[PDB]
Amino acid sequence: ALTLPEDIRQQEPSALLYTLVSAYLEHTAQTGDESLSCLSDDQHTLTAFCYLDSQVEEGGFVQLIASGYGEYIFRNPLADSLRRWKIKAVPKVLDKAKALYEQHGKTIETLADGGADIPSLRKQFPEFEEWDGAYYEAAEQDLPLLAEHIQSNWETFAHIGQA
Amino acid sequence: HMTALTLPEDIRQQEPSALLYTLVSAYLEHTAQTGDESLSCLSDDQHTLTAFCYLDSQVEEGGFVQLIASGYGEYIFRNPLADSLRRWKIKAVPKVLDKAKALYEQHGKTIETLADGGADIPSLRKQFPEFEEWDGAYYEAAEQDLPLLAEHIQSNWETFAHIG
Repeated sequence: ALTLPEDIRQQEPSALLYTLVSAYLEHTAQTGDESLSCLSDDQHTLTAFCYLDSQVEEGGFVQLIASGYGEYIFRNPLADSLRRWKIKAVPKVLDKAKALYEQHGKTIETLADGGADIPSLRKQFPEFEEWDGAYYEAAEQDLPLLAEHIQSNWETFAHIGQA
Repeated sequence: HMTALTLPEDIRQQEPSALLYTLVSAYLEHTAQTGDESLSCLSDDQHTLTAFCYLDSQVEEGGFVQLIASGYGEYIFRNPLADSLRRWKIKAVPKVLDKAKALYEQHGKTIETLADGGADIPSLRKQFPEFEEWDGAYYEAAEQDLPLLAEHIQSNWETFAHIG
Protein backbone atom coordinates (compact mmCIF):
# COMPACT_ATOMS: atom_id res chain seq x y z
CA ALA A 1 0.00 0.00 0.00
CA LEU A 2 1.13 3.61 -0.58
CA THR A 3 0.49 7.14 0.58
CA LEU A 4 1.99 9.82 -1.60
CA PRO A 5 3.35 12.88 0.22
CA GLU A 6 1.53 16.24 0.23
CA ASP A 7 4.38 17.92 -1.51
CA ILE A 8 3.34 16.32 -4.79
CA ARG A 9 0.22 18.54 -4.72
CA GLN A 10 2.29 21.58 -5.78
CA GLN A 11 3.44 20.05 -9.09
CA GLU A 12 2.47 21.55 -12.51
CA PRO A 13 -0.73 19.68 -13.69
CA SER A 14 0.90 17.44 -16.28
CA ALA A 15 3.63 16.43 -13.79
CA LEU A 16 1.02 15.77 -11.10
CA LEU A 17 -0.96 13.42 -13.45
CA TYR A 18 2.19 11.60 -14.59
CA THR A 19 3.09 11.11 -10.89
CA LEU A 20 -0.35 9.76 -9.98
CA VAL A 21 -0.78 7.49 -12.98
CA SER A 22 2.71 6.06 -12.55
CA ALA A 23 2.22 5.44 -8.77
CA TYR A 24 -1.25 3.86 -9.25
CA LEU A 25 0.12 1.64 -11.98
CA GLU A 26 3.26 0.62 -10.04
CA HIS A 27 1.01 -0.24 -7.09
CA THR A 28 -1.08 -2.58 -9.31
CA ALA A 29 2.08 -4.10 -10.79
CA GLN A 30 3.31 -5.12 -7.33
CA THR A 31 0.08 -6.09 -5.67
CA GLY A 32 -2.10 -7.45 -8.50
CA ASP A 33 -2.01 -11.10 -9.45
CA GLU A 34 -2.42 -12.06 -13.16
CA SER A 35 -6.16 -11.30 -12.82
CA LEU A 36 -5.68 -7.69 -11.67
CA SER A 37 -2.58 -6.91 -13.80
CA CYS A 38 -1.97 -7.92 -17.41
CA LEU A 39 1.53 -6.38 -17.68
CA SER A 40 4.27 -8.44 -19.36
CA ASP A 41 7.88 -8.42 -17.92
CA ASP A 42 8.95 -5.62 -20.18
CA GLN A 43 5.87 -3.51 -19.50
CA HIS A 44 6.61 -4.08 -15.76
CA THR A 45 10.16 -2.73 -16.27
CA LEU A 46 8.76 0.32 -18.07
CA THR A 47 6.22 0.83 -15.24
CA ALA A 48 8.92 0.75 -12.57
CA PHE A 49 11.00 3.22 -14.62
CA CYS A 50 8.07 5.73 -14.88
CA TYR A 51 7.53 5.37 -11.12
CA LEU A 52 11.18 6.13 -10.50
CA ASP A 53 11.24 9.02 -13.01
CA SER A 54 7.98 10.70 -11.97
CA GLN A 55 9.06 10.48 -8.28
CA VAL A 56 12.67 11.54 -8.58
CA GLU A 57 12.38 14.23 -11.36
CA GLU A 58 10.27 16.18 -8.84
CA GLY A 59 10.84 15.14 -5.17
CA GLY A 60 14.14 13.38 -5.42
CA PHE A 61 15.20 10.02 -4.06
CA VAL A 62 14.07 10.93 -0.56
CA GLN A 63 10.57 11.40 -1.87
CA LEU A 64 10.79 8.08 -3.74
CA ILE A 65 12.02 6.25 -0.70
CA ALA A 66 9.42 7.87 1.56
CA SER A 67 6.66 6.53 -0.73
CA GLY A 68 7.89 3.08 0.46
CA TYR A 69 8.59 1.19 -2.84
CA GLY A 70 12.36 1.72 -2.73
CA GLU A 71 12.90 -2.01 -2.52
CA TYR A 72 11.29 -2.51 -5.99
CA ILE A 73 13.59 0.01 -7.46
CA PHE A 74 16.82 -0.92 -5.72
CA ARG A 75 16.61 -4.65 -4.75
CA ASN A 76 14.76 -5.84 -7.94
CA PRO A 77 17.15 -5.65 -10.92
CA LEU A 78 15.64 -2.51 -12.49
CA ALA A 79 19.09 -1.09 -13.15
CA ASP A 80 20.15 -4.31 -14.92
CA SER A 81 16.81 -4.70 -16.71
CA LEU A 82 17.33 -1.20 -18.13
CA ARG A 83 20.95 -1.99 -19.12
CA ARG A 84 19.58 -4.90 -21.15
CA TRP A 85 17.78 -2.22 -23.18
CA LYS A 86 21.10 -0.38 -23.76
CA ILE A 87 20.28 2.31 -21.19
CA LYS A 88 23.36 2.99 -19.01
CA ALA A 89 23.26 6.35 -17.25
CA VAL A 90 20.11 5.83 -15.20
CA PRO A 91 21.28 2.38 -14.07
CA LYS A 92 24.63 3.78 -12.92
CA VAL A 93 22.80 6.38 -10.83
CA LEU A 94 20.62 3.72 -9.36
CA ASP A 95 23.72 1.64 -8.44
CA LYS A 96 25.25 4.67 -6.69
CA ALA A 97 22.11 5.78 -4.95
CA LYS A 98 21.53 2.22 -3.69
CA ALA A 99 24.30 2.56 -1.11
CA LEU A 100 22.46 5.57 0.47
CA TYR A 101 19.12 3.73 0.30
CA GLU A 102 20.70 0.78 2.16
CA GLN A 103 22.18 3.12 4.70
CA HIS A 104 19.20 5.47 5.27
CA GLY A 105 16.21 3.72 3.68
CA LYS A 106 14.70 1.97 6.63
CA THR A 107 14.88 5.20 8.67
CA ILE A 108 13.30 7.24 5.92
CA GLU A 109 10.47 4.73 5.43
CA THR A 110 9.90 4.51 9.21
CA LEU A 111 9.79 8.31 9.66
CA ALA A 112 7.49 8.77 6.66
CA ASP A 113 5.21 6.09 8.17
CA GLY A 114 5.28 8.03 11.45
CA GLY A 115 4.18 11.23 9.72
CA ALA A 116 7.39 12.99 8.72
CA ASP A 117 6.99 15.38 5.80
CA ILE A 118 9.30 15.55 2.78
CA PRO A 119 10.87 18.95 3.46
CA SER A 120 11.96 17.63 6.89
CA LEU A 121 13.23 14.33 5.55
CA ARG A 122 15.14 16.15 2.82
CA LYS A 123 16.72 18.39 5.49
CA GLN A 124 17.88 15.35 7.47
CA PHE A 125 19.14 13.36 4.42
CA PRO A 126 20.80 15.83 2.12
CA GLU A 127 23.22 13.14 0.92
CA PHE A 128 20.69 12.27 -1.80
CA GLU A 129 20.79 15.74 -3.42
CA GLU A 130 23.87 14.96 -5.47
CA TRP A 131 22.21 11.82 -6.87
CA ASP A 132 18.96 13.66 -7.57
CA GLY A 133 21.10 15.94 -9.76
CA ALA A 134 22.87 12.99 -11.38
CA TYR A 135 19.53 11.34 -12.05
CA TYR A 136 18.17 14.43 -13.86
CA GLU A 137 21.29 14.40 -16.10
CA ALA A 138 21.11 10.63 -16.74
CA ALA A 139 17.37 10.79 -17.57
CA GLU A 140 17.87 13.68 -19.99
CA GLN A 141 20.20 11.50 -21.92
CA ASP A 142 18.33 8.19 -21.46
CA LEU A 143 14.74 9.19 -22.06
CA PRO A 144 15.36 9.39 -25.86
CA LEU A 145 17.11 6.03 -25.76
CA LEU A 146 14.23 4.47 -23.83
CA ALA A 147 11.83 5.86 -26.47
CA GLU A 148 14.03 4.36 -29.27
CA HIS A 149 13.89 1.00 -27.56
CA ILE A 150 10.07 1.15 -27.33
CA GLN A 151 9.88 2.29 -30.96
CA SER A 152 12.10 -0.66 -32.03
CA ASN A 153 10.14 -3.23 -30.02
CA TRP A 154 6.72 -1.82 -30.60
CA GLU A 155 4.73 -5.06 -30.37
CA THR A 156 6.08 -5.61 -26.83
CA PHE A 157 4.65 -2.28 -25.69
CA ALA A 158 1.59 -1.71 -27.91
CA HIS A 159 -0.62 -4.50 -26.61
CA ILE A 160 -2.22 -4.97 -23.20
CA GLY A 161 -4.70 -7.61 -22.19
CA GLN A 162 -6.62 -10.32 -23.94
CA ALA A 163 -9.52 -10.09 -26.40
CA HIS B 1 -17.17 -5.14 -24.81
CA MET B 2 -13.40 -4.60 -25.39
CA THR B 3 -10.98 -6.20 -22.91
CA ALA B 4 -7.77 -5.43 -24.77
CA LEU B 5 -6.15 -2.19 -25.95
CA THR B 6 -3.85 -2.04 -28.95
CA LEU B 7 -1.98 1.23 -29.30
CA PRO B 8 -1.76 2.46 -32.94
CA GLU B 9 1.76 2.64 -34.54
CA ASP B 10 1.32 6.37 -34.89
CA ILE B 11 2.09 6.79 -31.19
CA ARG B 12 5.75 5.74 -31.92
CA GLN B 13 6.13 9.23 -33.37
CA GLN B 14 5.57 11.06 -30.01
CA GLU B 15 8.34 12.80 -28.10
CA PRO B 16 9.70 10.74 -25.20
CA SER B 17 7.75 12.27 -22.31
CA ALA B 18 4.43 12.18 -24.13
CA LEU B 19 5.18 8.59 -25.24
CA LEU B 20 5.71 7.39 -21.64
CA TYR B 21 2.60 9.22 -20.44
CA THR B 22 0.59 7.58 -23.23
CA LEU B 23 1.85 4.11 -22.34
CA VAL B 24 1.40 4.32 -18.56
CA SER B 25 -2.07 5.90 -18.96
CA ALA B 26 -3.14 3.12 -21.35
CA TYR B 27 -1.70 0.32 -19.18
CA LEU B 28 -3.49 1.77 -16.19
CA GLU B 29 -6.77 2.34 -18.02
CA HIS B 30 -6.75 -1.34 -19.03
CA THR B 31 -5.75 -2.42 -15.50
CA ALA B 32 -8.45 -0.29 -13.84
CA GLN B 33 -11.36 -0.95 -16.22
CA THR B 34 -10.75 -4.66 -16.83
CA GLY B 35 -8.63 -5.89 -13.91
CA ASP B 36 -10.24 -3.76 -11.14
CA GLU B 37 -13.89 -3.84 -12.04
CA SER B 38 -14.47 -4.69 -8.33
CA LEU B 39 -13.00 -1.25 -7.36
CA SER B 40 -10.98 -2.96 -4.67
CA CYS B 41 -7.52 -1.85 -5.82
CA LEU B 42 -8.34 1.74 -6.87
CA SER B 43 -11.28 3.74 -5.64
CA ASP B 44 -14.00 4.98 -7.89
CA ASP B 45 -12.38 8.52 -7.90
CA GLN B 46 -8.97 7.08 -8.87
CA HIS B 47 -10.83 5.14 -11.69
CA THR B 48 -12.30 8.46 -12.82
CA LEU B 49 -8.82 10.10 -12.82
CA THR B 50 -7.41 7.13 -14.70
CA ALA B 51 -10.09 7.38 -17.45
CA PHE B 52 -9.45 11.10 -17.76
CA CYS B 53 -5.67 10.51 -18.21
CA TYR B 54 -6.33 7.90 -20.89
CA LEU B 55 -8.76 10.36 -22.62
CA ASP B 56 -6.26 13.21 -22.35
CA SER B 57 -3.09 11.39 -23.38
CA GLN B 58 -4.87 9.87 -26.42
CA VAL B 59 -6.71 12.93 -27.63
CA GLU B 60 -4.00 15.58 -27.11
CA GLU B 61 -1.76 13.63 -29.41
CA GLY B 62 -3.88 11.82 -31.93
CA GLY B 63 -7.47 12.88 -31.39
CA PHE B 64 -10.72 11.09 -30.72
CA VAL B 65 -10.20 8.79 -33.71
CA GLN B 66 -6.93 7.63 -32.14
CA LEU B 67 -8.63 7.09 -28.76
CA ILE B 68 -11.39 5.12 -30.44
CA ALA B 69 -8.91 3.12 -32.53
CA SER B 70 -6.73 2.37 -29.42
CA GLY B 71 -9.76 0.96 -27.67
CA TYR B 72 -12.04 1.58 -24.75
CA GLY B 73 -13.97 4.46 -26.26
CA GLU B 74 -17.07 2.75 -24.96
CA TYR B 75 -15.93 3.29 -21.38
CA ILE B 76 -15.00 6.88 -22.03
CA PHE B 77 -18.34 7.74 -23.65
CA ARG B 78 -20.91 5.31 -22.21
CA ASN B 79 -19.69 5.23 -18.69
CA PRO B 80 -20.48 8.52 -16.82
CA LEU B 81 -17.00 10.06 -17.13
CA ALA B 82 -18.40 13.45 -18.15
CA ASP B 83 -20.78 13.41 -15.20
CA SER B 84 -18.07 12.34 -12.82
CA LEU B 85 -15.90 15.28 -13.98
CA ARG B 86 -18.90 17.63 -13.62
CA ARG B 87 -19.10 16.75 -9.89
CA TRP B 88 -15.52 17.97 -9.68
CA LYS B 89 -16.61 21.35 -11.07
CA ILE B 90 -14.94 20.65 -14.46
CA LYS B 91 -17.35 21.67 -17.29
CA ALA B 92 -15.60 22.31 -20.59
CA VAL B 93 -14.18 18.75 -21.17
CA PRO B 94 -17.54 17.20 -20.26
CA LYS B 95 -19.28 19.43 -22.86
CA VAL B 96 -16.88 18.11 -25.49
CA LEU B 97 -17.34 14.47 -24.41
CA ASP B 98 -21.09 14.89 -24.79
CA LYS B 99 -20.60 16.03 -28.41
CA ALA B 100 -18.02 13.37 -29.23
CA LYS B 101 -20.34 10.72 -27.71
CA ALA B 102 -22.91 11.22 -30.49
CA LEU B 103 -20.23 10.63 -33.10
CA TYR B 104 -18.95 7.52 -31.19
CA GLU B 105 -22.50 6.15 -31.24
CA GLN B 106 -22.66 6.60 -34.96
CA HIS B 107 -19.13 5.63 -36.06
CA GLY B 108 -17.42 4.01 -33.11
CA LYS B 109 -17.94 0.40 -34.02
CA THR B 110 -16.84 0.91 -37.61
CA ILE B 111 -13.70 2.62 -36.42
CA GLU B 112 -12.89 -0.13 -33.91
CA THR B 113 -13.53 -2.75 -36.62
CA LEU B 114 -11.32 -0.97 -39.15
CA ALA B 115 -8.52 -0.50 -36.61
CA ASP B 116 -8.75 -4.24 -35.79
CA GLY B 117 -8.46 -4.94 -39.51
CA GLY B 118 -5.31 -2.90 -39.92
CA ALA B 119 -6.36 0.66 -40.73
CA ASP B 120 -3.96 3.36 -39.73
CA ILE B 121 -4.81 6.55 -37.90
CA PRO B 122 -4.16 8.92 -40.79
CA SER B 123 -6.62 7.05 -43.05
CA LEU B 124 -9.19 6.69 -40.28
CA ARG B 125 -8.97 10.45 -39.60
CA LYS B 126 -9.47 11.10 -43.34
CA GLN B 127 -12.66 9.02 -43.35
CA PHE B 128 -14.06 10.34 -40.07
CA PRO B 129 -13.12 14.05 -40.17
CA GLU B 130 -16.20 14.90 -38.07
CA PHE B 131 -14.12 14.37 -34.91
CA GLU B 132 -11.62 17.07 -35.82
CA GLU B 133 -13.89 19.84 -34.58
CA TRP B 134 -14.02 18.08 -31.18
CA ASP B 135 -10.31 17.33 -31.09
CA GLY B 136 -9.82 21.05 -31.25
CA ALA B 137 -12.53 21.88 -28.79
CA TYR B 138 -10.98 19.26 -26.47
CA TYR B 139 -7.58 20.90 -26.67
CA GLU B 140 -9.05 24.27 -25.71
CA ALA B 141 -11.18 22.70 -22.93
CA ALA B 142 -8.14 20.87 -21.48
CA GLU B 143 -6.07 24.03 -21.34
CA GLN B 144 -8.53 25.32 -18.82
CA ASP B 145 -9.65 22.05 -17.17
CA LEU B 146 -6.27 20.35 -16.54
CA PRO B 147 -5.40 23.13 -14.01
CA LEU B 148 -8.95 22.78 -12.45
CA LEU B 149 -8.53 19.03 -12.21
CA ALA B 150 -5.21 19.52 -10.42
CA GLU B 151 -6.93 22.04 -8.18
CA HIS B 152 -9.60 19.44 -7.24
CA ILE B 153 -6.91 16.84 -6.55
CA GLN B 154 -4.97 19.30 -4.36
CA SER B 155 -8.15 20.01 -2.40
CA ASN B 156 -9.01 16.34 -1.90
CA TRP B 157 -5.54 15.04 -1.53
CA GLU B 158 -6.46 12.04 0.61
CA THR B 159 -8.79 10.61 -2.00
CA PHE B 160 -5.90 10.65 -4.51
CA ALA B 161 -2.83 10.09 -2.37
CA HIS B 162 -4.03 6.97 -0.67
CA ILE B 163 -3.40 3.85 -2.69
CA GLY B 164 -4.48 0.71 -0.80
